[PDB]
Amino acid sequence: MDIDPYKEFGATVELLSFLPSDFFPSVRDLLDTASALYREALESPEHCSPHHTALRQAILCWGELMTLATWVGNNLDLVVNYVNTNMGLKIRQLLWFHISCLTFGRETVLEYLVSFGVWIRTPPAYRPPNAPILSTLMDIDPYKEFGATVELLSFLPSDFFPSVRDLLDTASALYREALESPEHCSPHHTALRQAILCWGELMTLATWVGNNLDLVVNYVNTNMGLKIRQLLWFHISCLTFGRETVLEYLVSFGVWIRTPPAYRPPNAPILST
Amino acid sequence: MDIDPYKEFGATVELLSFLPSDFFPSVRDLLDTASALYREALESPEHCSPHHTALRQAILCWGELMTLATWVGNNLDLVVNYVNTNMGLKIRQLLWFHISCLTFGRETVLEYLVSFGVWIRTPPAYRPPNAPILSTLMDIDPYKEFGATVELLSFLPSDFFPSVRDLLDTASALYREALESPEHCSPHHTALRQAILCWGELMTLATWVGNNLDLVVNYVNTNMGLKIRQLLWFHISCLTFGRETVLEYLVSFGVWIRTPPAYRPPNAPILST
Amino acid sequence: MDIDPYKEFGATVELLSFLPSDFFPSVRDLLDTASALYREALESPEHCSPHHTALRQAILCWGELMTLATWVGNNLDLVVNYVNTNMGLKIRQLLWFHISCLTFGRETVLEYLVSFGVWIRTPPAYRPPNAPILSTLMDIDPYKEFGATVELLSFLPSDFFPSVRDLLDTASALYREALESPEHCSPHHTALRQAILCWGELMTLATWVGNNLDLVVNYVNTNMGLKIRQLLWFHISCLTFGRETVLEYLVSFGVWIRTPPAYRPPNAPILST
Amino acid sequence: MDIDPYKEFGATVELLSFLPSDFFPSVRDLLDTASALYREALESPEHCSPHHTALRQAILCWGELMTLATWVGNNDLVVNYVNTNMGLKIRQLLWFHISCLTFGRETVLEYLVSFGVWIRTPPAYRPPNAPILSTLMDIDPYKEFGATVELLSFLPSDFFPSVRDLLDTASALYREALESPEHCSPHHTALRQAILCWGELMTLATWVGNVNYVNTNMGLKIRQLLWFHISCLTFGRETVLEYLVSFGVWIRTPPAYRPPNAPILST
Repeated sequence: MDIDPYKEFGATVELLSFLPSDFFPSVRDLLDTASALYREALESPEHCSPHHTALRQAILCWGELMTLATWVGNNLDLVVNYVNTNMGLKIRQLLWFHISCLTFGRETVLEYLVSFGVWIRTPPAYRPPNAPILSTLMDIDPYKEFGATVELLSFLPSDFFPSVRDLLDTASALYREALESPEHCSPHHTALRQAILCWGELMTLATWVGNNLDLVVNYVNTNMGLKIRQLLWFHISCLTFGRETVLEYLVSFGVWIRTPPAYRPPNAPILST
Repeated sequence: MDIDPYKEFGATVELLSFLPSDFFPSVRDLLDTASALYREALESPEHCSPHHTALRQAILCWGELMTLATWVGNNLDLVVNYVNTNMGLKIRQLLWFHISCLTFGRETVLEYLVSFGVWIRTPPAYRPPNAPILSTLMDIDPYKEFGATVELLSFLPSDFFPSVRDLLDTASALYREALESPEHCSPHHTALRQAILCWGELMTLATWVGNNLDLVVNYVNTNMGLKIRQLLWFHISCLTFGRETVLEYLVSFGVWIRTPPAYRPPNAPILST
Repeated sequence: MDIDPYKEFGATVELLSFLPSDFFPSVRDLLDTASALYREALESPEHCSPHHTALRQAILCWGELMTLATWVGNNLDLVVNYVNTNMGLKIRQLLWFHISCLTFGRETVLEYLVSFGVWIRTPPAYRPPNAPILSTLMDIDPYKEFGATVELLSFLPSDFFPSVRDLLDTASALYREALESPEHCSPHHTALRQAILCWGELMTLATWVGNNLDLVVNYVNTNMGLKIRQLLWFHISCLTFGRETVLEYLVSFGVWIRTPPAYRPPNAPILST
Repeated sequence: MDIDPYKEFGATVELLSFLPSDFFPSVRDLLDTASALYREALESPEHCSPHHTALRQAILCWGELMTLATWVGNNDLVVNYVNTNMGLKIRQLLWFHISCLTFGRETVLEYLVSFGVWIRTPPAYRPPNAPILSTLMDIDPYKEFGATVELLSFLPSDFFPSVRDLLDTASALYREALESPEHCSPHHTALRQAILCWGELMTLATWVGNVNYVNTNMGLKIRQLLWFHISCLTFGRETVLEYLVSFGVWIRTPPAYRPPNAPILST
């Protein structure tokens, strides 16, 4: 799947390439800006916007990118300036786009990307002195806006969830025409596009540790692979079975696992359509 | 042309990849099932369904794949277990899909491919014991449903028909947006998609004989190439000129060939738009 | 951008590949035909047709292809028979398509390309003697139909205009879905599709001089690169800012350049959205 | 930008090439005819005609040519060059506008055709009387437009762009009407004459260079004329006239009693 993170919001990757690489603030400057203004809505049990759904996933994706980044530094700073060049640059553009579309409006940021493009394409002998400005003058749960918890997702066994290869094959076989659509179509589609993109960022970083500096691939499939297996399984199943069905299946299969085998139905529950 | 055999029926190739490779019955088990239930409608002079059109072509494609398979065995069983691995697997999925969509309904088989996908993605420690089942509890003429015969197509000379390169170039230049469409659009489009796919299966098999074991390419252009040249010419011309025009052109050019040259119009008939 | 020159007119490149390479007349025979019939409308200050817009650009593109062709012959006839084989063949098909669609109607030329395809696919033993015929029995300004001149575009400094890389990046980031559309959508889109295609023809020819016979790339960025930078800048800006705004900006920035710095506003004018 | 001095008046250069070069009266004879008949109108604050406007710039252009010619004779070989090249084109322009003021414009255009028939006739059949036209001074260049020389005298010499930069602004904005066969304004008529007056001034200066003090005496006067008519076409006449008032208050104010930025002409 070639999924654009900006396509459902009316932008593309090449449209945000109009701003230079050093236009964007640091991740600390942007994560402080989100918590200064949207910390009560980014931790709300509501969707509230597609921009809030896409911002919650990018905040959790950077934490998993930085969990792997410090772990390689303990178990081999050459790893961390590669993250700031490749993965952290994509995080900074994605954080900047959603924070400023919340602050200023999505049409305003799309008008501004065009206006800054005309300004930066001007040669410096004819460029105006003032650039265009956009001025109008935190622990997140990935499942909370969908009615679940990390506690309810871990209520099921660790080895219950299918492989990350089988889930990306399922999303490609069933939702490739909608995950690559320029529409939102659901909050499940928004949270699933970011999960597919974030797994590509970690799989880019994990093979870079493997080629340059192979114990890291076992670690990412234990901690970050299990978290992406539950995240892919949750949103795929809520698309094909419904969100209320998957929430009741989590407490049906969970109590069935806890029940002694002599006093439960003999076969495991399953979701079927 | 990248044509999917399942795209007009609401499926794809990656959706039928949910079932494993050894899920599908043998070709003998599936050809007996079609003759046990649909032998009077697969030999009817009617379309009756897009599933019947697509099933008639797959039955004739397997006969031409097995005509070439035994001929290489006489004129070099290493050839026949390559057919069972590559071409015969694609035949078994295609026979299974149309026979079961006729038997059970097309929406039922599409629901079943999803339900079997959830079951096979489950790890075996948590998988239910009973898999999903789909249970609800022969000489074909390729031209007969279109009003022609093999006898009427051979009424024209052998070297009249254009090359297979020129006909695939014509279908690409004129019908690529409709042959790759997810619609049916005609019974001519259904029978033409299978002919383009079947020529790719024979051209895959014929170069495999050429690389591994070059007399085979002369044989496929004599017997199977002439049959695919008339099949491509018939459906392309019926799309651009109309089916009733091509049926009258076959008896106009055919009798003109038989007539002595002193008593016919001096130039050959042609189809023009 | 993969732009087809014929896609907005209902044809494609593979549809005009039905005619052989030596079907098309020479460029002298086609440029004389355009001046014999359409010289007063190809020099008019009007659009008059999408066929007239596309024909004006192809005439100017051949002049810039032949300006570079004779300049290499003075500053290294092996260069000029490469132009007649590769770039001049594309010019001859493009000149033939628009001149005959003006003369005979666009639906007539599209019917004729199919009818000639049936005739040329026929083997010569069965081919009729008479082929299908299409018979019904000059200095251009690129900006004149848009309200500007070459004199008004050179009223701005030479180094004002952005690089040809930045302008093709801007058209890709903002108009790729419409420049590759099968619609016309504007006379600005028609004149911009031909400019992107013509720069590819000159960049193909300029590296062929560089590989086979590197002073030529400096020459094309002085004469032909400056002309394509103003042409790309004009049509991109008229799409995002409006045509009347860019025409007033050309006389605002032009007089501001001429004004002494003590008696003008201190910063250069800019276009902003 | 090639401007025909007679295209807005119904003639061409090729139509006035029917008359020979020695047909035309001397500049002194033509300026006396203008002074005796048209002086209260050629020194009037009115336009009164497009012929009066074109005649005012032609009298003022000959004075700048004679000021340039009498200087380079002090620093008579050049006066035989002025009378052969620049004095001849002034004499055609002075004759044409005096005669279209005296006899009317359609009489002079008809007289040009009739003199061509006479001059093309072989001399055995050409009548002895040539056809003749019988049946009927300190000028300010800005006075007909509401301005004066004194009103524009406050703008410093570095206010104005180059003559090249002013001829490009005229060609990039107004070439379609400066080469038109219409009048379109009195600002277009005066602009046509000033571009041709600079062309006569420049060919004299490049000839005597085979010296460019003309860029502080005559090029400065051309630059204000080129600026005033371009600006009055761009911004309007009343916008330029009230800008010249407000710029003069600013430039008469000493430093430390004025804002450090001059007024800008726009909007």
